[PDB]
Amino acid sequence: KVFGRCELAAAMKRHGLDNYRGYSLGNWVCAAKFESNFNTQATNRNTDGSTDYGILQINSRWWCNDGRTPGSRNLCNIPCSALLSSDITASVNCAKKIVSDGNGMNAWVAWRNRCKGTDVQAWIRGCRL
Ligand SMILES: [Br-]
Ligand SMILES: [Br-]
Ligand SMILES: [Br-]
Ligand SMILES: [Br-]
Ligand SMILES: [Br-]
Ligand SMILES: [Br-]
Ligand SMILES: [Br-]
Ligand code: NA
Repeated sequence: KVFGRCELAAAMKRHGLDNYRGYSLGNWVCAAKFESNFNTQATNRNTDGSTDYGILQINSRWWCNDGRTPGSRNLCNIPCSALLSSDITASVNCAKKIVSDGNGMNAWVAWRNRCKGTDVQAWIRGCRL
């Protein structure tokens, strides 16, 4: 599923992502834009053999099991395919664990390079919330 901008903002707010660990909703919407272009089915392989899955591009090196990343962990206790669903609950719950692990949203390289320090409230402007 490819979400609309304000549709995804509403969905993230309903799952408690707004201001989670101090990050305002626009930070999450911006990160989803540059990680996946709002597409729940996005996948990308990394150089080390792991793969990033879903709207927030969660990495199988640490967070989910895809059957093909030797040596990795599964800290969210989930099959990576669950991160590709039209329903974002699994991605949101896993993102809450990731952003709590010490480095905040710098865990998402696209957020650091394209959202951090910018006018992220622009990403929820006009939305009915
Ligand atoms: Br957009
Ligand atoms: Br594996
Ligand atoms: Br394969
Ligand atoms: Br594990
Ligand atoms: Br949803
Ligand atoms: Br932080
Ligand atoms: Br915001
Ligand atoms: Na894994």
